[PDB]
Amino acid sequence: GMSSLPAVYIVSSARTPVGSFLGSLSSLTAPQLGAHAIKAALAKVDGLKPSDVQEVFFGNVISANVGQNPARQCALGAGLEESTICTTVNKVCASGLKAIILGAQTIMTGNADVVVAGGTESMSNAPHYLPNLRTGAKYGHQSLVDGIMKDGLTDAGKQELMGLQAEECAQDHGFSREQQDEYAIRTYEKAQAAQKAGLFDEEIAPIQLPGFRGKPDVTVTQDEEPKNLNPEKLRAIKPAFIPGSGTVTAPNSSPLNDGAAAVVLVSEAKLKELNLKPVAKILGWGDAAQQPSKFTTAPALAIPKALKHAGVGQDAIDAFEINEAFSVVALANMKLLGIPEEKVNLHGGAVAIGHPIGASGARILTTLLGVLKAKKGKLGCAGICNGGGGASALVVELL
Amino acid sequence: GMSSLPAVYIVSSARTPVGSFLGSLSSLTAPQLGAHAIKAALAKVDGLKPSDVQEVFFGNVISANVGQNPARQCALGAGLEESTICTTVNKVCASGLKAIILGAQTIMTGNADVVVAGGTESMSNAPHYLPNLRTGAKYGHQSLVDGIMKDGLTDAGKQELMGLQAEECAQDHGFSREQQDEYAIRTYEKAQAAQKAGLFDEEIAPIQLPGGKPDVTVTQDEEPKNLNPEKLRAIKPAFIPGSGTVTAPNSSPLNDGAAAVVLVSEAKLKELNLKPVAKILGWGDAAQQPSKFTTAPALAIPKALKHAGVGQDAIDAFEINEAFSVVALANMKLLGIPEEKVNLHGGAVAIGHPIGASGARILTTLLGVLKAKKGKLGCAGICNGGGGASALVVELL
Amino acid sequence: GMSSLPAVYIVSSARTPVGSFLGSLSSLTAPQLGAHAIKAALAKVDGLKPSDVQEVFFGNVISANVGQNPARQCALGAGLEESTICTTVNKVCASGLKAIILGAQTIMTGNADVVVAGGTESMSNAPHYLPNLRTGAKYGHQSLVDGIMKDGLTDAGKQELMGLQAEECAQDHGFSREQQDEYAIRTYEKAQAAQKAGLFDEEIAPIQLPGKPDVTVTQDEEPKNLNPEKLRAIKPAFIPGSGTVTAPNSSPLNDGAAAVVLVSEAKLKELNLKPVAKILGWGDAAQQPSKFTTAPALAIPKALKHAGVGQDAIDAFEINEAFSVVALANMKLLGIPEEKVNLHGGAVAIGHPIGASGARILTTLLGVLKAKKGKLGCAGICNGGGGASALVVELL
Amino acid sequence: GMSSLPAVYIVSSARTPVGSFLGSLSSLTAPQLGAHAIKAALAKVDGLKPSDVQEVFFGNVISANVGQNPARQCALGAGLEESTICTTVNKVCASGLKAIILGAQTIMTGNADVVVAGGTESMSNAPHYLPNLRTGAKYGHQSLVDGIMKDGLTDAGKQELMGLQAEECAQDHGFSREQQDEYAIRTYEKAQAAQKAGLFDEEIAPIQLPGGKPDVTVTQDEEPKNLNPEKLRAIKPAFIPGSGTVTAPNSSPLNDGAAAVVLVSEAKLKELNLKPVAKILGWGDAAQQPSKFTTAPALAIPKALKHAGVGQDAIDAFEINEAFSVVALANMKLLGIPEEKVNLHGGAVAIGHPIGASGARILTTLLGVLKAKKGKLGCAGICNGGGGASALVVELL
Ligand SMILES: CC(=O)SCCNC(=O)CCNC(=O)[C@H](O)C(C)(C)COP(=O)(O)OP(=O)(O)OC[C@H]1O[C@@H](n2cnc3c(N)ncnc32)[C@H](O)[C@@H]1OP(=O)(O)O
Ligand SMILES: CC(C)(COP(=O)(O)OP(=O)(O)OC[C@H]1O[C@@H](n2cnc3c(N)ncnc32)[C@H](O)[C@@H]1OP(=O)(O)O)[C@@H](O)C(=O)NCCC(=O)NCCS
Ligand SMILES: CC(C)(COP(=O)(O)OP(=O)(O)OC[C@H]1O[C@@H](n2cnc3c(N)ncnc32)[C@H](O)[C@@H]1OP(=O)(O)O)[C@@H](O)C(=O)NCCC(=O)NCCS
Ligand SMILES: CC(C)(COP(=O)(O)OP(=O)(O)OC[C@H]1O[C@@H](n2cnc3c(N)ncnc32)[C@H](O)[C@@H]1OP(=O)(O)O)[C@@H](O)C(=O)NCCC(=O)NCCS
Ligand SMILES: [Cl-]
Ligand SMILES: [Cl-]
Ligand SMILES: [Cl-]
Ligand SMILES: [Cl-]
Ligand SMILES: [K+]
Ligand SMILES: [K+]
Ligand SMILES: [K+]
Ligand SMILES: [K+]
Ligand SMILES: [K+]
Ligand SMILES: [K+]
Ligand SMILES: [K+]
Ligand SMILES: [K+]
Ligand SMILES: [K+]
Ligand SMILES: [K+]
Ligand SMILES: [K+]
Ligand SMILES: [K+]
Repeated sequence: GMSSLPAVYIVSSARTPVGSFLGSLSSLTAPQLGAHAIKAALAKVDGLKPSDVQEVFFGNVISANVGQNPARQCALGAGLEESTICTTVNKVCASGLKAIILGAQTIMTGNADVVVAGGTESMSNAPHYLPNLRTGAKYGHQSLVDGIMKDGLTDAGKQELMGLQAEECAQDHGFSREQQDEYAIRTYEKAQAAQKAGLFDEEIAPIQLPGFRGKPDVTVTQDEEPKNLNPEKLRAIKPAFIPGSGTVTAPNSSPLNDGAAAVVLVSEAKLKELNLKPVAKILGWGDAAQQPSKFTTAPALAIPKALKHAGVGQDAIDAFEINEAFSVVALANMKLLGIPEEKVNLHGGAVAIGHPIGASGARILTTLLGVLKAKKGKLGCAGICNGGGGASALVVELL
Repeated sequence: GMSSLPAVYIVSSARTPVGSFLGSLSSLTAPQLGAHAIKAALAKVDGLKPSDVQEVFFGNVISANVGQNPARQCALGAGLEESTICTTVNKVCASGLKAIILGAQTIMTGNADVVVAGGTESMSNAPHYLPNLRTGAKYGHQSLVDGIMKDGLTDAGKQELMGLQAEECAQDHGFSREQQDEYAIRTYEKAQAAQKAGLFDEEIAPIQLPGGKPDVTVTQDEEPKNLNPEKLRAIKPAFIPGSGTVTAPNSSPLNDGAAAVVLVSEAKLKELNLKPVAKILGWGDAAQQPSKFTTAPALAIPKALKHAGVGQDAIDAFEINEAFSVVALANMKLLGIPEEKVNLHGGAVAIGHPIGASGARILTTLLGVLKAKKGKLGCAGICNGGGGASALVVELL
Repeated sequence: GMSSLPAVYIVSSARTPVGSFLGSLSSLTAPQLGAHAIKAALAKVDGLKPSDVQEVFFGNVISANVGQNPARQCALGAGLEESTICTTVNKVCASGLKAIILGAQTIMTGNADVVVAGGTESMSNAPHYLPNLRTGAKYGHQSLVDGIMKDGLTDAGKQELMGLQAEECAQDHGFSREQQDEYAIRTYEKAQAAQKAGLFDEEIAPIQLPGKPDVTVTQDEEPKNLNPEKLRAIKPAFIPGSGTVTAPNSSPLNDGAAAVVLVSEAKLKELNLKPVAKILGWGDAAQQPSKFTTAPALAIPKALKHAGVGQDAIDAFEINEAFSVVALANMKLLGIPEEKVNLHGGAVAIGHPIGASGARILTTLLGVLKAKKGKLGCAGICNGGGGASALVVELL
Repeated sequence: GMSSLPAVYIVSSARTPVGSFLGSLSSLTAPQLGAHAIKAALAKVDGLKPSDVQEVFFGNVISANVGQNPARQCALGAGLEESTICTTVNKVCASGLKAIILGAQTIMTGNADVVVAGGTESMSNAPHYLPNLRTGAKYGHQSLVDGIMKDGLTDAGKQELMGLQAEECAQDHGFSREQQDEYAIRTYEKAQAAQKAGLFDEEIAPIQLPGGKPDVTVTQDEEPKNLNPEKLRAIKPAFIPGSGTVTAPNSSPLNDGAAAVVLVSEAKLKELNLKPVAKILGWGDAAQQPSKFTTAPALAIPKALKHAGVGQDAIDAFEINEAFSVVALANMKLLGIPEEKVNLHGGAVAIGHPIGASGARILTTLLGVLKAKKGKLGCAGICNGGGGASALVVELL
């Protein structure tokens, strides 16, 4: 259903390394990470200046203490002009991909010719909340609310952590502790393999952290999590969400993480005016939702909807990015859609790379473009579930 | 601009009363206020069921402790289906209007036929933050950050409150304390006049609060009755001691509230034979230096008029959001818009400013002004911290 | 065995009004209340200058955010000389009486001739704690600890509120909810009758809160709250459904301070002071922590034996009412008839500023002795953790 | 003097290692440290059982979050009977010594024959405070108060940290940065020499910390090893930038630790045929202007000596607590006490200053100094914030 509308081209993309929780990038705020990703993306487009960017959509979930309009801070921090229109987007884990859809639509309705879209998250710098200080609590202990748990990882209706709802997925779709563990080992191995072959080198923009008080500078170059794989330890670890007989574990779940990613989108007209070389074309997209506790399999709706919107058959896709909120999320959506694992997350997924929730929808699209390049594919599809019951998906053609 | 693209119709709108800070609505969360507006807006459309809504865009600025995806909680709380696509939008004070823009665009690209959009804010329930508990602070007094100040009212680059940058507006454009106060008095008078004549009755959906106390219905905006002109002219300034021109009476307050609009495509309007209230003619976002956000509407409003193919003179009524009295004064001066065409039922200085909601709140009020004043063409413009503004042009049908 | 040691004389006493939680006195800090009672107590001794006070012992339980040495701030706030030796004492609810014992001992060992002792508590201004901020806590909800609950009202071992162990007392010694309610009503009425008769007027030093208009606080805030039928119908407070302990038949949370002025035999003679009373003896005792409620049944006999005074020769007792059941159980255990217990009401009706109550009941006891024309009094007060303190006095 | 009061004997003492701030003992609470010291001190008395202890006085300054009656928790944690009378004492840094004085007095008035006294502090586990949650604060950032700073280290009248009032001491009595620095190096050298010679082995009760982690034993004080004379003389001042003379290396640190003594009457000493370690000869408290607390020992020490019937020249060893290097220098100047008789095994600048315990810690160390150096008469003095000091004189038997 998109072919009757103006075309939207990706002319570049970039991402930070993904840092572990309280880890390599924990000194940087979410706008600093997003600015880094936006600046790096634009630096790759010869013939396009940062001052050409008219509008920004940037995902961010746990915005507490980030300050006014995280997307605007990202844009100005990146060196974009003060004239740039900036909107922050929250569709929990789908934020980064919905931001890109919104950027594409803004080109399609004629209101921009150059848009930067993506997402950022600093889970390390998510604060705690004191909820009752204005009116007071006269007597009794109080709770300091962990903002990650409250605004990122707990389903609002059932007050269940995403991890507990992944257990519901395992039960609904018949995936044992062992199948999830072997999936996680495989995705770590793919991430380590791509890392070692240099296959993330182009998409990653290393971060230089200036030393303080004479201390040496630090360059963060690679994702922090992939090296953590220890197969023997992973198979023996205790469950994370259901004691004893739980199947979901910290090793086979996505971690908490810091990172950002950005894509640069241009209209057909701007591509011709500036004689730009496009990397990919956006073919279509789809959002879908169902029962909140079944958010884990919402991609099974979004992906067919995105393929239909793009006019592409599922069998024509050369590579899928199915975001690994949990290992069981990938396994269940592959099962429901009949997609073989050999076509899914070819450079590993968020279980091994990390899951900065506001950035991951854009992070996986950046990685998808690198997969299509390295594996000489043409058609890709990215899908990512989000807490609350939804998912977003997008189809790209590598040019 | 927009005339080459599919039409988008507003088939209804609704808003909560605007409650004062820690006031009439402080017991309700932002999604409870949002659900209330959404539900009330859909109840007005004869022939459209809540299950027909496909997608929601809802503004919300200070989202700390609201929980996962405020917009999704608004939608589910309103009785929408679990299949509904929900996104929360933050463009600070322009959030509720940008949400409506994104909703219109989603109809225009063919991805939805029925969209609900608007915004909500519970400033009363914004928490305080403890920023460094994960890594620890070994020794020394720490600080608890007020979420309203940090994420709502402080410009990130300068670390200045909006009211301090409103003083910049008064100096840049030469508006005295007296000019700002008399503006504020006039907009309170217009709000009180509209209240007494029942002109907000249609747009407001009253809220029923279960009582240890009797049961309370909140039917009115809480702020308009506070006008005391003698006290207003005598009060000390709020942001610069001694020489300041900006005061709490001539500034917008902190407030709680939500507002929603229902958007449909041309095909859906015809399939269901729905009666549209208005048509969206065009919109425009603009931005400039962050500390000059006060006059970004002087950019966004011409841009939206150009997108709509409408001349500024053909507009029958404007809503220029009153972040501060000086904001309305400065944009009227720069654009050459007479005050006789501006905020005809009062603005946010008198009505309240729940920041994530106000962009949609002013559009709901504009539709009422157009009907009451027998206007056809309306334009709403709202500035936002960080240097931005958003504006929207509508035609009353 | 005090008859062979130096005699200790009470030449005066004074207390603040006792304010309700977050109530009449909640704008004052604990040292501000303490300073008020100290200065007022000294104002009644003609011929004793505040600069004559050599040493201070002052009780205080929830000292968090009060600042360095609450007792020293009380002394300096009251106008005492910077040469004054100042120690803060925490024996939970017994702090104000143990402080008086320690002051009397410092007279007896010859290290001072003029001592001020007593207690203060501002439960209103007790803070909340954030315990793991130094090392940090990486992921998960944390707790803000109510300092009243943590440092004042919870037994350290069993980790249970005092009210829950008051339920133990009701069970162990067999006192129904009805009996506890009937005792609460009797002590409220006595407090109201002493109040209406002006019998608290001399011991209370009214507090002036400057504004816009000034506010004078003259009376205890709690006694008036009595509502017999509402009291008899309220749900329990520590065990839902079957509980016998309620907020109306328990002590409240309160703010207040109290002070007494002690001198030696020699100083009394030197400046020709008129003593109000003489300390005859004291006793501290302790037993099982959850049984703290009947620890005064050990400390009251110990104090009487130390004073060389029989239990039946006592004209009035102050048995502190941590809960109504505490007074009933100690009356039952010691064979004390209620007719000579808390004749102007007790903490259930007057309030329980925990660091001050040990001195508050002694000041009230001295007033009961004058009004009822008695000579011998004994004050006993239990404290969380399992202990109790008691003191025997003779009205001169 | 105390010649007219009954005799009070010390039959044993013991202390924990002194751990650094957030250091080797940071996992232990104040009552766990106190109970450890009490239990070890009683273990040294052959013929006295723990069930024989009748009353405890225990110092503790920053008692926030420690729970009801820290002294009672120390006593029960040590295995004392539930019949033990327990009182917690706060005279700031003098707490541990005022506690011993009160325990002696309770023996002297006949109310006990066996008393345990001392003090404890876990500065590592002092919390932060939220001061106005009960009443609320409607709008604006709030402050968390560090309990160490508020309840341990700030003069209440002037709101000055102790280290700032230490500079006053340096200016009042004319001690330069260099003199304070050379003093600190000397006391670190003395602490290290005592350590290596095992002179602390008797007084210290090592602490066993369980780990599937391997178990760790803390046997030494953590601070003495930190001496770096080069860094010390070049470090920047800690309380007055630029011109200041007081530094972190020449000040006492923040620390954890506890210490205890066991006291008996003459009758109980005879009944049980106990060999006493020492006899308490006298004591004295004194106080002056709060900001001049650094020199309050110069009143308390002569007062204690007069109470004990001992001339100053008769004393074989003094413990003058090193709240700061300048504090020991000033008191040696005022009293004419040569340094050759002061803190012979080092002081709190090198050993640590767990403030609620230091008053008892220096008496434990003093008894070791008297034995090691063939002395008979010793005097400990310790100042406290607020203007006070406490001092006590003992005879080694
Ligand atoms: C909206 C959406 O997208 S839905 C999903 C959104 N995101 C989420 O829900 C986040 C899910 N993940 C989480 O909540 C957190 O990462 C948690 C709770 C699972 C982590 O729990 P933790 O116990 O703190 O994880 P942790 O990193 O400490 O690992 C625990 C153990 O597993 C070990 N381990 C971790 N990863 C591996 C690995 N690949 N291989 C072997 N061992 C591993 C660790 O070494 C550790 O062992 P140890 O502590 O005994 O030394
Ligand atoms: C301005 C602000 C700080 C209010 O501060 P405040 O001191 O708490 O304001 P108050 O409501 O207490 O009003 C103060 C006084 O003015 C009086 N007052 C308020 N409105 C009045 C009116 N219309 N007429 C006469 N008097 C009025 C009040 O009665 C009060 O009197 P008092 O001192 O005797 O109590 C706060 O509302 C604010 O920050 N507004 C800006 C919000 C914002 O920036 N939004 C984003 C914009 S881009
Ligand atoms: C027991 C305790 C938790 C009370 O909690 P609380 O319910 O908040 O106390 P309140 O004053 O609010 O009482 C609540 C109700 O009781 C009523 N009430 C209280 N005292 C009353 C009285 N004398 N007569 C009639 N009604 C009374 C109140 O009117 C109120 O009614 P409401 O439900 O309409 O509000 C608290 O006061 C406490 O812990 N006291 C013990 C203190 C202590 O342990 N000290 C140390 C002992 S060792
Ligand atoms: C003085 C005080 C503020 C310490 O400040 P601090 O800077 O946080 O402590 P530090 O350990 O970091 O010391 C600062 C520097 O001096 C170094 N240092 C400490 N002891 C040293 C020593 N003996 N030799 C050489 N260097 C030393 C430290 O290694 C550190 O060096 P760095 O800058 O390279 O890290 C704190 O300990 C204090 O307030 N003490 C007074 C306690 C008190 O008042 N008690 C009551 C008295 S009445
Ligand atoms: Cl959703
Ligand atoms: Cl902006
Ligand atoms: Cl006890
Ligand atoms: Cl003092
Ligand atoms: K470029
Ligand atoms: K690169
Ligand atoms: K993992
Ligand atoms: K309807
Ligand atoms: K209506
Ligand atoms: K106003
Ligand atoms: K007098
Ligand atoms: K009086
Ligand atoms: K009561
Ligand atoms: K023994
Ligand atoms: K030893
Ligand atoms: K030091």
